Amino acid sequence: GAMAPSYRVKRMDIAKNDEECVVNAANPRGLPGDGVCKAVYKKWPESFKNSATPVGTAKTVMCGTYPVIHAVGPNFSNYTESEGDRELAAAYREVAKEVTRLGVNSVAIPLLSTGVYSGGKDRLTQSLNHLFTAMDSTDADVVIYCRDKEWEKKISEAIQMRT
Ligand SMILES: Cc1ccc(N)nc1
Repeated sequence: GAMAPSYRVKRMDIAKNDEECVVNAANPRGLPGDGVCKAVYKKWPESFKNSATPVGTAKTVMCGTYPVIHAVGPNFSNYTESEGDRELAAAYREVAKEVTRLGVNSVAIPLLSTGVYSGGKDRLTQSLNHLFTAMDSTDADVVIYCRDKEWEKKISEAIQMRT
């Protein structure tokens, strides 16, 4: 575990992370994809061997000794708000199980279902609150990665609010 488990947020490419493992915002088929998934495929292509997994689950594949946790959030274009909310919560619970099993002291994590799976809605708060519900009982240092300057400020505010 980390000495004093924390949450942080950085605005940069998660492929440049300084953590002991990474969470990919994966598709269910283990395809290279777009956004985070494309950056992760470029950086860790070996981790896409047999990475296909259903919605609401996470599957870890090693790139050398570096763990890539493929977490499949729902595409809100296809799911109802209710069913999508349940699957998005479940994906993060499976990430917390993997992070714990791996025994890492730190993890880099994107906000699942906030980009091309958002069904064109702002899901910062919904996705971040499911991340906290899952990760709060873990003792890894969590570093959240985002692209957008306004999102960085809002995520930083949400973290600071609860400290
Ligand atoms: C949110 C986001 C988008 C791309 C990337 N490489 N990391 C994080």
